[PDB]
Amino acid sequence: NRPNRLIVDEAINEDNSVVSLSQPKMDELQLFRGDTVLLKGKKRREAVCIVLSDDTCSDEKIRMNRVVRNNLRVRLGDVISIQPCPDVKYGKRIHVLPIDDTVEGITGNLFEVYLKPYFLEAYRPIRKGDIFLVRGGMRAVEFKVVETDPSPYCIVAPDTVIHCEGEPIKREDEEESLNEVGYDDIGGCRKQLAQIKEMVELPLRHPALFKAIGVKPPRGILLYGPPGTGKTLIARAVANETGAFFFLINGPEIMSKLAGESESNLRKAFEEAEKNAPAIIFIDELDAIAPKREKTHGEVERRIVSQLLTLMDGLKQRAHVIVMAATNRPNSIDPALRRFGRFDREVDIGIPDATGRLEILQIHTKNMKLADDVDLEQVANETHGHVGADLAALCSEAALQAIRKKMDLIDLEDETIDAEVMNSLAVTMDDFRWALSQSNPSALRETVVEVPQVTWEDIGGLEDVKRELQELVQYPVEHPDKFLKFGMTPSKGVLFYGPPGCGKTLLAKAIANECQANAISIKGPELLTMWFGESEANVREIFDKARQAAPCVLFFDELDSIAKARGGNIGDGGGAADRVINQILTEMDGMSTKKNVFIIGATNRPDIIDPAILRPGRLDQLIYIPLPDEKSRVAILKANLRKSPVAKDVDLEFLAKMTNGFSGADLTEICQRACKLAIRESIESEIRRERERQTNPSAMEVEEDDPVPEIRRDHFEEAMRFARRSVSDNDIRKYEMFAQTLQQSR
Amino acid sequence: NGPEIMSKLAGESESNLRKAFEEAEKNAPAIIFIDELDAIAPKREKTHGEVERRIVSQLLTLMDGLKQRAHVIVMAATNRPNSIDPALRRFGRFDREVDIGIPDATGRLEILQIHTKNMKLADDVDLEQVANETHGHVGADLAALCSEAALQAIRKKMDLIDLEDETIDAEVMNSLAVTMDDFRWALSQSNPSALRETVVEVPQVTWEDIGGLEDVKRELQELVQYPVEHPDKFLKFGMTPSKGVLFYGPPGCGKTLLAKAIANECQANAISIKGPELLTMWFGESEANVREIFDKARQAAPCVLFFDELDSIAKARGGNIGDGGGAADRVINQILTEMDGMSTKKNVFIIGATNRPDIIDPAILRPGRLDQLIYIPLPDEKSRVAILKANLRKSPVAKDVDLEFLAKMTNGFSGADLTEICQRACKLAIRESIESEIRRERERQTNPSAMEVEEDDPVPEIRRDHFEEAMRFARRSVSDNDIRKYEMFAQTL
Ligand SMILES: Nc1ncnc2c1ncn2[C@@H]1O[C@H](COP(=O)(O)OP(=O)(O)O)[C@@H](O)[C@H]1O
Ligand SMILES: Nc1ncnc2c1ncn2[C@@H]1O[C@H](COP(=O)(O)OP(=O)(O)O)[C@@H](O)[C@H]1O
Repeated sequence: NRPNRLIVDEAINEDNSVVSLSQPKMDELQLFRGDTVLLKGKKRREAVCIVLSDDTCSDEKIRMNRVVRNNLRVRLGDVISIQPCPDVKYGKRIHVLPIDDTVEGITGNLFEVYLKPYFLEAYRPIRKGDIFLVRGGMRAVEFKVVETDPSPYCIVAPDTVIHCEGEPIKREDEEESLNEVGYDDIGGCRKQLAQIKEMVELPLRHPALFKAIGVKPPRGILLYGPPGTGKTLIARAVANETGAFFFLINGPEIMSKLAGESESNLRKAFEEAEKNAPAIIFIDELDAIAPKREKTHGEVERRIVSQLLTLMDGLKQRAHVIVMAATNRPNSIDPALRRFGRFDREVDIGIPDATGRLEILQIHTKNMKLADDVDLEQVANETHGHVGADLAALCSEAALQAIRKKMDLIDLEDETIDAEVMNSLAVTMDDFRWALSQSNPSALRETVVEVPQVTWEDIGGLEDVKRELQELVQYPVEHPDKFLKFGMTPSKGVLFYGPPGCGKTLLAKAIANECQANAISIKGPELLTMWFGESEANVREIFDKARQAAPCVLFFDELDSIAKARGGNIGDGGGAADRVINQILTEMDGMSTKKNVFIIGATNRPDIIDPAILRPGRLDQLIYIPLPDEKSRVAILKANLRKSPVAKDVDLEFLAKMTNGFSGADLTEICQRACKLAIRESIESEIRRERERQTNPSAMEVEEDDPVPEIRRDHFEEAMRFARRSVSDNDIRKYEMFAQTLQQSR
Repeated sequence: NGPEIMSKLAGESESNLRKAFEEAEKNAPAIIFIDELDAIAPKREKTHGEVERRIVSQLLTLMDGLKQRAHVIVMAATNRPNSIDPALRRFGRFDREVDIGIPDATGRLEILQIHTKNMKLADDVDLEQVANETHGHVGADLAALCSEAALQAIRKKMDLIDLEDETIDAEVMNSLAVTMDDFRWALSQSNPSALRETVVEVPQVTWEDIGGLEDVKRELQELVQYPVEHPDKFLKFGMTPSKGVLFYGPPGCGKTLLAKAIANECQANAISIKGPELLTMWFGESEANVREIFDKARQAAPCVLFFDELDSIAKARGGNIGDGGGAADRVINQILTEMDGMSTKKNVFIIGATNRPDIIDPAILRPGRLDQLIYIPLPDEKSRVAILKANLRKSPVAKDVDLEFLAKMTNGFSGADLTEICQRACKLAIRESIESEIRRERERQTNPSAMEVEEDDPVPEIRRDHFEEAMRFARRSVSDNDIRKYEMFAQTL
């Protein structure tokens, strides 16, 4: 609704000093011809200069020299706030000096060769930060701000004095611009970047609103995650997008000094952060400054921790200075930092997923030409344990594989450096395969909290089970008020029990896929590692990962493992209690019904499990997963076979009726064996064909009609003889006896 | 401030301390406050620097000198009494100790009132529910919650319109109100509860909540109410009141509820320690923690101490008979050592509970330790009706039900066995309501009727249908053989 809130669009006058008009809008403005109009955009950088060299284009979209997009803006669709401020003072003059492309060739004076013919009767109505193109030649070189005799911008005049003593530089300014791009330079942390925005934008952008009222903003943010996850980059991207000053402090440069100087170095940053407010102070690898008392041995190492704490509390008066720190885990630092007023907030950056990895690949390979057969969707699927930098390395390594393999001797002496070889060259899929398979040792071994991809259709039958799951997990999230109305408290646990390989691990993922919630999976070997290592504290950490990622689902399987280890089913003299389930119960009981955290347990030996875990407020509800029926068997056959060429004379309906009691595991083994037979036959045929005509005196014979394009009935018939049942009737008798003895077993 | 002293050198630190003491003396009557005392004076085992030990002695000398001069008083704040040196806890330096503990529902509500004064609220606040749902939070947490809830609404509106309308003024600034939905969002999303340790407070359960059991109520009031109310009567005669009681019986009969009903009747603090804590102490070989518990009770008098799953340790090692070892362990010995060395005047009562008295060590049943035993039997018909009414006094229900018919239809049941039936019936009703509502909303959306509202709550209350359906799964829990064993133990005495 703001009248001067209008889009900006393409421009044709290669001189940036021109700014457009819109006669219907000029009638709204007081736009006069002369020196300057203040056209205001983002980040406070403007393009202020002479005006009215337009009205060639339509209205509602001001024509502004495209070079004032990288500056003052980012892209199209933006909006300008054009308001005249002509008649600026006439100081001495504005700086003259190039930046990047002038040292390349004759330099002379850098003013009187190429730039002099442009400050003619248009004597630079400008604003420091306006960047453009001006030359007396190839017509592509920048003109940047270096000096400022008058603080506000002016209109130059002859007879002045200029010193091109300055030297053209690198893209310090371009790096600053890349940082300014910010949100469009990262991927895989969509949630974590939205939480920060809503947390810091309001204090920084409109501090007056917070001044007018008494409310408490944040003064400490802590980001913990594995290395190489783009944390300092996030801080720079957030500081630049809001225009707030950014100061960087690193740990090693504070612990590599002498005592007094080291302490005093930490007080200059705060002093050079309050005189540039609103500003941000960023400290990385805080673990190198303030670790726990276990790793803090020495007196001077404590004089530097108390100094930091007393400095943090000196900001309660000032609400426009914010501190963000980075580390790996939160328990690696003194808890005194984690307090109310020092580092209250927390953020888990985490690890990207297929979508985030694909986004990172896209950004990293933007200028990297890729000819063909580069999907980048597959690549994101085989990268399990890669973070940030690693992918970048990948993108470089493959590129090297492109040139190192064949350009090894071509580029030695035949030619000098040229672009027709660099641009003409491309990157293929084989380079990516060699780079990923050969020299990519992932640096990750931690747990993963992300939504899976398994859908309901992958599982067969069990409609009642799915209905029950929806009633338990899905209903409360949508109708909390209905649950409250009847004075009800929903359950927070469920236990699966049944024979092995009947489809219990898939349900925990399908439910999360439908609910759009993260899931965490824990195996029995981890529980045995805790039992033998006698480290039950890790359990707390596990639950901590189920509290900061809500809503989510927590899955425990092979729960009987510990009860199996010590003696048989009954075990040794000792009862059914141990030192690892006690902690699980303790953590379960000390948890609120809110936060939407669900827990699922799986096992195949219900009898041995501690009866104290099925009390109310614990895994109260029990579900019996049975062996699939013939109709379910054909469903599982279709599910497994859908992702292979398996058109055949035989029919899966024929196979299912022959099977009797086959578990789901057996039905994912027939296909594997049949495909193995088919691929062996194909390989043998290929080798014999490739060998015969060349070993024979036949120079050239061509025939490639695929001998094995699909899985035929013969392969399935051969495979059917190599597979049988993998369970005994006695187990089914035990399961049904337990399913009935629950009658009055409470 | 502790760190401000540790962030300097010896001369500067031990000059500021002295100067502060002189300044406090000059402006008498004055007060000195110290925080983060652990950062200054922890136990010597954790101190290595010679300067660190040279900064504690100065404080001791100043504290000793204070007694001679002026009216200055000194107050210090610490996280736990044991975290600091024991030389400060003497006669003349820090003789007096105090605990702050944690606020209760009333305290949380009061803090919300304090922090909501100048803020504008709607009619949907109902801070009582928030206080009930606010478990573990403290004052800072509540202030943060209030600020976050305000910022939710403020950021929603501000980001939407008035960035361009006009320079924000007081009228629009204060025009905005707050709604309970923002509170619920701030509570569910931001829930960094900073409390996971023990708790001490007066419970809310009352005798009316319990079903029947009048004789045990009479037998309980005599043990607790009479000594506190009438000591001179005991003094006139020669008896000294006992300080322990043990409940033995089958599970699901309300043993846990009596220990809190007594406290609610007498308005006394209550503490409950569960069996998992005992097993955690056993495996960790940490019997010292026990002592701390009693100290808390000693400082929370009048109070009641509760222990359940007391037979858990004996069950763990071997079965009822156990392994080769006897009936003793590492924790019960400490409990006896603490009980024997306790004064009667502190009026700290002790309650234990179990369902397998056969394997409890007899040493705890000796005179002076849990000498009075009470048996909690299975609820009867007249009791069962009361339990049903008590559990159903919170939910809306129809009138076709025949509660007495259900009560008589049940035999050998437990209190929980009826609460589970009520929960199952409520689940059936909620599922029916959800299905009906979703089907209704889905059917007419295809029919483009702008106005079609036959709004009737499909099933406000439940009938005999759901209760009889749940009766199919409603079945006995405790075996008759177990009841016979309990009776045999109750007769062989
Ligand atoms: N209903 C089913 N649909 C599809 N696959 C199944 C089904 N039941 C079992 N499976 C197969 O069994 C494997 C998973 O076994 P799982 O059920 O986790 O064993 P357990 O029950 O011992 O945990 C999967 O590879 C899957 O192919
Ligand atoms: N006499 C009773 N009056 C009210 N509720 C009861 C009664 N007996 C059992 N309950 C129900 O049982 C549940 C708690 O059982 P509890 O008495 O704690 O087990 P135990 O007796 O094994 O310690 C409560 O939800 C309570 O409503």
